[PDB]
Amino acid sequence: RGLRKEALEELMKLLNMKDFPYRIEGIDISHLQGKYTVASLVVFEDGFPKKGDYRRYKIEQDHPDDYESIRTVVKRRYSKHPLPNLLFVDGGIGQVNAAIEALKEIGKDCPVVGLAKKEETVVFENREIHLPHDHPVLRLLVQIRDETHRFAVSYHRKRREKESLRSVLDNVPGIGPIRKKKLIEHFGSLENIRSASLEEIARVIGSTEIARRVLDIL
Ligand SMILES: [Mn+2]
Ligand SMILES: [Mn+2]
Repeated sequence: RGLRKEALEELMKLLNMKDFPYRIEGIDISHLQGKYTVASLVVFEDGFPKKGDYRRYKIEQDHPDDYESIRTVVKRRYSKHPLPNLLFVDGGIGQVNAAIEALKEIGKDCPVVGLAKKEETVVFENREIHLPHDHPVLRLLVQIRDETHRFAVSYHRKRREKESLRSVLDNVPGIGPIRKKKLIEHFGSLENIRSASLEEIARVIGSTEIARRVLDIL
């Protein structure tokens, strides 16, 4: 279910865009403490996700610095790729102006729009725009935000699924680390292990007795 053409036209009007927002690129900045910030970039082409074109950028740093992270990704990405019709940033006035300053710095020009993180406030050209809750343009920006969040969050469902599975396996009395790891590597997640027969789980670890305790905990 895409961004409605009518709402895209209303966005164009709200932002005083010359061109229709045919290509919209959206950025989320998320930080892993003591490791790096991951920027996730989504792409909409006439209101539908263009999943092949989705990208991430990593900024190595122990502590977050979201405005610097945005500045870095704008510069890295748009020194190689063409500008879209519109850039969306998951954040407020600070994150938007960071994107704009970075674009100036590389001699490029593209409209940038944000939605403030807490409220559903639209941010554009150093101003907040407070639309009514049901306003079509707000609903459209929330959709972009929801997809940008979904893609950001997928950066490790795998390692999170495995951690979640382990968390549950830790409640199985007397399984021990080696068999625990065997189950995690074979199944990968709770969804998979919960789909499995007693006989499969028992084959993975070499013990039906323990496999029964696994099923008990699930
Ligand atoms: Mn169309
Ligand atoms: Mn988010």
